[PDB]
Amino acid sequence: MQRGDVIAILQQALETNSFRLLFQPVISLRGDSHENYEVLLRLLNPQGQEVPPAEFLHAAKEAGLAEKIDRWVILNSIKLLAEHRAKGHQTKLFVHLSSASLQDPGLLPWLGVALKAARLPPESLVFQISEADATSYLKQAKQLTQGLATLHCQAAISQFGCSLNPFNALKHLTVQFIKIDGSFVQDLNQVENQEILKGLIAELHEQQKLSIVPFVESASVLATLWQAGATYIQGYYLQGPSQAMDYDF
Amino acid sequence: HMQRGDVIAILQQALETNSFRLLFQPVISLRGDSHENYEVLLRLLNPQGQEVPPAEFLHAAKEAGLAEKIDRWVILNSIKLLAEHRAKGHQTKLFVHLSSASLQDPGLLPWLGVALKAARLPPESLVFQISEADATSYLKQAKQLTQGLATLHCQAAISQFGCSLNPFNALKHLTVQFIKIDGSFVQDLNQVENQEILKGLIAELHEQQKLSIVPFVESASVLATLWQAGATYIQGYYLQGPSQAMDYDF
Ligand SMILES: [Mg+2]
Ligand SMILES: [Mg+2]
Ligand SMILES: [Mg+2]
Ligand code: NA
Ligand code: NA
Repeated sequence: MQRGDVIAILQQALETNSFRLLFQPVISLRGDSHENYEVLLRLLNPQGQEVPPAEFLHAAKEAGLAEKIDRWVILNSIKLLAEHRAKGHQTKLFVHLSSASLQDPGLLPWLGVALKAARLPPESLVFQISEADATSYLKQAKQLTQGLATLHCQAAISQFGCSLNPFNALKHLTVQFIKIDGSFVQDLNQVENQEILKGLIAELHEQQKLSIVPFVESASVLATLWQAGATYIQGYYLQGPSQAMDYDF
Repeated sequence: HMQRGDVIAILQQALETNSFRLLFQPVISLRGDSHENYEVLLRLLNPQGQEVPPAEFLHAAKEAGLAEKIDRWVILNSIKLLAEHRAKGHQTKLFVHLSSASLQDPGLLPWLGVALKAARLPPESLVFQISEADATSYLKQAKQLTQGLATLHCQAAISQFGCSLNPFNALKHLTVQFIKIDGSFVQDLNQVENQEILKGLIAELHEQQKLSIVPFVESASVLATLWQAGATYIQGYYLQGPSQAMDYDF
């Protein structure tokens, strides 16, 4: 019961609408009152056991289902936002887009329709694409990001800073948030890493981006990142992924 | 609380109370190999019994200078489990991850010899798995570590292989028997092009005398493609996901 054909389990989670959505809050250090949450996707097998994320994420690609799962995630997110601005909550969701989605001319038209249906507050959704993907497909990244702006969505680049000249890719994109890569967060006891981190963050602030620094695993890491100038932070010390959007912002 | 905490503090205490959990994911032979082979994976529960996401505690470890201590905990507990799983007809081999902090520590190798001296394991019971990026950043220490492992009758693997500028260059200077191909090569295998690249890569690994391991077998169609390509070993949830027990039927 810790095995299965993940490609078939995915084909059917889709058909029973049975993925599980999790939410990991993004914490504002500089006065953002939104309830920002990153959306994460989980999958259970028929026997109710969780399939390792790396495995079903790789399955989804092996099956050519990435884009179709993105649409399920987007529609269910749109749903939840509609149901959450129901109360006072200023919820904002960070939703991942696969490379397959990025390369797809059809995403934008499709999205415009769904958003119209839902009638959500503007700037309710942020689409997050990896640095590697934006860099592979700069032209499509450029097209997609301008498009989102017309729809009153925002964009984020994640795993930022690992490429040789990472700020170049940002030249023609419309992106408000930049989530720095996890590697920058390691061993900040070494003054040199504090400086690398600090200059990355300052360079981002200089290009007028909002920095998001992940993997805050204790209060000292949090304090260090606050001093370094981080706009937002995320990590288990604040809250790990949860099935509910119940974080006290 | 239920789903938050200071993971650095949790790690420091987990180390002291031995309350990490080891899981095992079978590495499965297509070329007969006698062994039960398992990859060792580390899990962590918070004090309230809820699982801390591995990426979060692996980062916490690096943030607190605890990576090598965690590796040593895993090694000792892996040695322990092997000696016990020997209590049966199980010719088990374990793949154990080494962090870049361990790879860099010249203290590692003599410490390893003491750990092994005490446990009386069959030779070639442990394979130490280093990522390509780590091996490539620290090639001198990887050369030294891997020659040393052979002296200790251990083996070595490079994982996420095939992503660096010239992947086969690093291999010239290391003592490594297993090569675990990066998952990037296992995508879109639907496409004949990607099948041929993978097939070629595996063939080249064979030429260079390495045993290839291909991860992310997520269905029969993927297994089917990999079979054809002559992979020495495979791994994935379609065969068996990580489990708390070494009870796969090889
Ligand atoms: Mg299938
Ligand atoms: Mg996250
Ligand atoms: Mg594994
Ligand atoms: Na945008
Ligand atoms: Na700082």
